[PDB]
Amino acid sequence: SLFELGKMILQETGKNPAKSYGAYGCNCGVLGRGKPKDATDRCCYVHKCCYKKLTGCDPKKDRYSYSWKDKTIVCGENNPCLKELCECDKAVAICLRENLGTYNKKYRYHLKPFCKKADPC
Amino acid sequence: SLFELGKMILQETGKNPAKSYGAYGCNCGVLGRGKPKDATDRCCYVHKCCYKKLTGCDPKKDRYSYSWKDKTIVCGENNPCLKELCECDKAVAICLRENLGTYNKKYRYHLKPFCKKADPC
Ligand SMILES: [Li+]
Repeated sequence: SLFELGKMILQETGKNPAKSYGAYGCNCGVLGRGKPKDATDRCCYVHKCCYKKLTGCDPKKDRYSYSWKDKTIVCGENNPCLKELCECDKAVAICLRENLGTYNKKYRYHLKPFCKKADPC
Repeated sequence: SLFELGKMILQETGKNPAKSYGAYGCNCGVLGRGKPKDATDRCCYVHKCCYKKLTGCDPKKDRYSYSWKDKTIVCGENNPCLKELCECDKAVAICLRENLGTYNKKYRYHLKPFCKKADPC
């Protein structure tokens, strides 16, 4: 769910997930996908595609378990859809952290700017 | 769309929407709902619950017409969804203005992963 996602983002990146990734480039946020603007944006693209692959479980609503043991995210067994959901979110948290070096606040928006069409997932 | 909403917030509250409310508390902005921190946040909770009742239009993307007449938001859509959407937005802008008295600037970029579970709408 958004809950786990937001938390994982904060645990990995150390950044306020809404503030840093709630409206960033073409893919981080709640405005679907678009041609990634940079590596961080690109994490969000893969994440949104990760979500498309899920079957049945609700990526926004459905809670799942993960542990943060040794400051690494391990997705709990869950059921397959929830485990995969979790893996999607873990992936994007990790990728965002990984790409903090090129994170660029100029891609943050209030209203979403220009985004060419993303490739189909 | 976020454009009309933000315009309304500005008109009602006289504050930059993105800054003041774009990430406020547990409900204003991107992390879905959490338990409202305060009255401002609870406006945003109600707003999100309002958006849930909308059939067949998109709050994030869909433009709609409204007028600001004698400093009053007046929704002007023929389209039943866009009219209802407009009303959700008007309602939050008015609410935000109404609770400017308790606006807690420390919630402005509240860390949403701290939020407790929201009650259902
Ligand atoms: Li009114």
